[PDB]
Amino acid sequence: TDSGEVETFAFQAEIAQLMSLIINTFYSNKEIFLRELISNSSDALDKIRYESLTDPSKLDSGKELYIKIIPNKSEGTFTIIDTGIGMTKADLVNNLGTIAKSGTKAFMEALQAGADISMIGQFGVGFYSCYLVADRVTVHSKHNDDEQYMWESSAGGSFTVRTDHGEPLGRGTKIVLHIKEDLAEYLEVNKIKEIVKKHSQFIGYPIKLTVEKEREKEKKKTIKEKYTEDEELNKTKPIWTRNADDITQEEYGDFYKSLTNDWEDHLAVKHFSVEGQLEFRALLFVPRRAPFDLFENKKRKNNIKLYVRRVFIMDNCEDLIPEYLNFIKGVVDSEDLPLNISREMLQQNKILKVIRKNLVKKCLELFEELAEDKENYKKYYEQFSKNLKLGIHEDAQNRTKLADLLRYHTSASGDEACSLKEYVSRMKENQKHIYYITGENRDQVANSSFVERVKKRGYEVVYMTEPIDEYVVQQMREYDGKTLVSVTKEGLELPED
Amino acid sequence: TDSGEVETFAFQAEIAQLMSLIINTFYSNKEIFLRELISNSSDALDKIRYESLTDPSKLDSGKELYIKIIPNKSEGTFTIIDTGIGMTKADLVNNLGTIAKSGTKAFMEALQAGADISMIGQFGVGFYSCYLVADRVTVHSKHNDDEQYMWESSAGGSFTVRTDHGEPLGRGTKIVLHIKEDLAEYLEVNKIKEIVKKHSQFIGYPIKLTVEKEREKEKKKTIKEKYTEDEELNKTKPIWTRNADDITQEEYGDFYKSLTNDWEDHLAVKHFSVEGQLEFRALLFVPRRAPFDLFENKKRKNNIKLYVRRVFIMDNCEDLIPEYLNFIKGVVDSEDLPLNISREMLQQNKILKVIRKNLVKKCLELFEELAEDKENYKKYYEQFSKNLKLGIHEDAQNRTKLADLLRYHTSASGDEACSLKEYVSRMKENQKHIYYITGENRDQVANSSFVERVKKRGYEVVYMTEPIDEYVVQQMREYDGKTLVSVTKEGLELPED
Ligand SMILES: Nc1ncnc2c1ncn2[C@@H]1O[C@H](COP(=O)(O)OP(=O)(O)OP(=O)(O)O)[C@@H](O)[C@H]1O
Ligand SMILES: Nc1ncnc2c1ncn2[C@@H]1O[C@H](COP(=O)(O)OP(=O)(O)OP(=O)(O)O)[C@@H](O)[C@H]1O
Ligand SMILES: [Mg+2]
Ligand SMILES: [Mg+2]
Repeated sequence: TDSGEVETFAFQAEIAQLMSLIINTFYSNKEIFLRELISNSSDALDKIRYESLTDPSKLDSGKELYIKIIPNKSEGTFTIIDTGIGMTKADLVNNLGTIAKSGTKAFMEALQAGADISMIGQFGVGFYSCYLVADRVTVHSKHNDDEQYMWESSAGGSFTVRTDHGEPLGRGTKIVLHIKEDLAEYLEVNKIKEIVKKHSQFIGYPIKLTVEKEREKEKKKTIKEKYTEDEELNKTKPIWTRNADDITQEEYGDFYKSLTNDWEDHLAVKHFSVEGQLEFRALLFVPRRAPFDLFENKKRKNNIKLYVRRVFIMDNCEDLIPEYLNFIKGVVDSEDLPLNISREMLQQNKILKVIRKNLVKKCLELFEELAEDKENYKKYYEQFSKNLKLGIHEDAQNRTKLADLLRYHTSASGDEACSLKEYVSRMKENQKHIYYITGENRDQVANSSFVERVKKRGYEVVYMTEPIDEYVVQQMREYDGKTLVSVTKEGLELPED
Repeated sequence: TDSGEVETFAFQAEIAQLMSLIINTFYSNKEIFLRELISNSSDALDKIRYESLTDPSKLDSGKELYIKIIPNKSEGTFTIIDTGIGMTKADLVNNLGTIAKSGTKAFMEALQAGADISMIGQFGVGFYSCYLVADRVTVHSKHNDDEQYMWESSAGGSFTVRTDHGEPLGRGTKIVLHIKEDLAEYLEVNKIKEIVKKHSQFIGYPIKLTVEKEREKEKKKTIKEKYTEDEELNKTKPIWTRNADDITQEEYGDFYKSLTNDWEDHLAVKHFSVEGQLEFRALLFVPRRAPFDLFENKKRKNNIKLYVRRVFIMDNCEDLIPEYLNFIKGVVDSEDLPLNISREMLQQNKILKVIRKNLVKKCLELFEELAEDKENYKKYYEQFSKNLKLGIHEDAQNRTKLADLLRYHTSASGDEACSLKEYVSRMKENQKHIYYITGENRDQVANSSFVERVKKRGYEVVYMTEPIDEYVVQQMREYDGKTLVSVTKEGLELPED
């Protein structure tokens, strides 16, 4: 025989190193624990909502659904308040006290038909990002079924649970974090506000931020802090989920204002969706003014923001759009892109290319859609005439539509530009090829002898100065079945009757 | 307190979901699988080299140390054989059969006196990255003291091992793969060569991509190919690990031609090294000509590459160098950066900023070196004058240190370049003004007669290469206590002694 003895062994994971690996290696910034906590709190809230819509018996005690963020400056304790499904004994024993395990996955195993709910917690190791900002963790939990219970662990290798005997919650869970002394600056209200606004702006619930009212016992000026900022910043309701049919202008104009900090509305809207293998909506808006980052060539563009399940992920627009279309500002909202471990970067680049093709087709069709208004189209040309020419220089698929998009200054139209098809409209039978010229200004070449021969009869010539167009004439070799003729392609042209 | 009784349970880790996460979530692309195997082979080679250094009597089992790669399109298998330290049964089960447990860390901590040896690998997850494309893995190994075994797994949460009776390897390990039938393009020779060239270029051990066939011998009917040769595999030794004095001009030229694609030599070189709390080595190059894609600056900033422990990581320069250093080419090789689990991104950035400032200072030091050679300095300035004024507008911190480093073709300098630094030798006692004219490029506005009064003094009007000089003179308002003057500024003032 060759190999008679056979032995088998199961895979084991050395624990002690593993939580260290999870804490200090996976996540780029320490600005991420709050997002994870808000995510699984929202998951529990959606669990409550779904199990309550079918049966109101489950929804007892507090009907209102909300999330409270409580930073305690005096003690450094970070308190999180949610009113979700809560925990049980087995829940805290298994679903949180063991790595590589998530409750949502086991929840889908019971709901296998018509699950019209959007959860975010699939991976199962996103809870431990809290150890990045704290030394010890405290979880207050109370199910609608079982009692109140304590989760406590800080040593990394052991945990403690005990039956609660303190204030009762009745419904929901409460998260308490012992923030680290060195990184105590996270307790600043402004920092928390900015992190919430950036990473989880549209979670979809009331984020009240009802921080504890710091009691300060005593014509006289009144006190200024009746309550902390329970405004509609963390409570911003707009999720843009409404269908496009009933959508009006001003509300999405203010939506664009909020997205890009702009004071004015946008220029055009392309609200649509693509289904099948890659299901997603999208909101593309045309910025009104040119981008001033021309000097800063390789600034990381934030024009398009990618949202996965109503959660901001990445703003790297460079791999998401062709560079000749790197000025459109808007939002893409997919729902099935497979995210990596950090929920920060994508994995499938061919999916990105498919989205690229769909987006460019739709937005170039939009370019056609806005072409019917002369004033807005001349504004668009004057503002971003370069990008179409860059595409015509170095894009191959849609050169025809881009060529149709261009307009050009001519003779009989004055200083108003005209499309290449306009000259075809006034084309004469005896001429078999389009005449054009290269010149810095219209009038200087108008008197030039290179077209003075044909000026006696009053023909029309394309006037062309911007150097991209100096180099693009090779790119389009024939439009509408007629080759281009210049005073340099063949010299002084001689059109004869 | 004595209110709620406490109970403690040990931590647990779920196995199957953990490896599903490892396989499908960590690494962005599937090509990385080869790099981890190459790194582990280099690890084994370094281990056996150190064992030889402390005791050379035990290398009788094998003398040459190399990495041998044997692809096979016919069987769809991948083979990597190396002659490093090897495995043992306990090491087998407790390192390959254990997640996140690295024997490299154990060996590295076991010995401390020999800090010279540089080791790569501290996490215990890279070896399982080979499951990205391989449906089955079989590993052969034998120690200098242990017998021959194999380790076979199929990612099914179970593995088996037994004794060996096949081909007796003298020393080292052996990797056998069976890749997916739809990924056979990664068995192609050219693709493997490209990947090896990009990633593991400077490992420092022979990699012999060789598959040799016997050829029959006989009229002009048929002729086939013989074998696969090392496509410049490990023929480029690490330059930075060698002292600067021992590297001469042709070595730098060849290295620059290899790193880039340009047929030309380097315009200038600057090699330096920094030690202490932050230890790294760097190499800098300046091209002999302006970039061919200077007009097409849309290409992302990948000019400077980074290699921690002789492995490429990333060429994103938005955090490594300021953008007005666009044309610099080179490689930075550190030793102690905190790599994440993907080994593509870095978390802490203060090190990045200090490296940036050190590199800026070193680049300015190289700048000074070229200033002595007037002709080469003039050539480089007329080649790359734009980024200087760009940085002058941006870098307020280095504005003064760059202020004295510009030659200038001026009104009375002609083709010869006169510098404001050389000018200070020829100020009169009353002169407190600097004469120039800004614009997009050389223009006829310079022939204005606003400096007729100063024309008796023969003071010199400077030409400005690019429009940012309009903002540059808005950034530098006064040089070493001397004011400014021009047609654009005031036309003509009347300061006199
Ligand atoms: N209201 C809640 N707040 C926080 N955690 C909760 C809440 N309700 C349930 N949980 C627990 O959160 C833990 C969830 O997920 P884990 O952190 O395990 O998954 P993730 O996909 O890695 O991250 P996350 O779910 O946090 O987005 C689950 O095991 C679930 O039991
Ligand atoms: N080809 C090999 N040569 C030598 N040791 C090896 C080899 N393959 C695996 N090992 C050993 O088994 C353990 C496996 O490593 P893994 O590849 O699991 O982590 P690493 O090699 O330690 O680090 P990383 O993979 O993160 O770079 C390693 O730490 C190394 O000690
Ligand atoms: Mg979770
Ligand atoms: Mg390794």
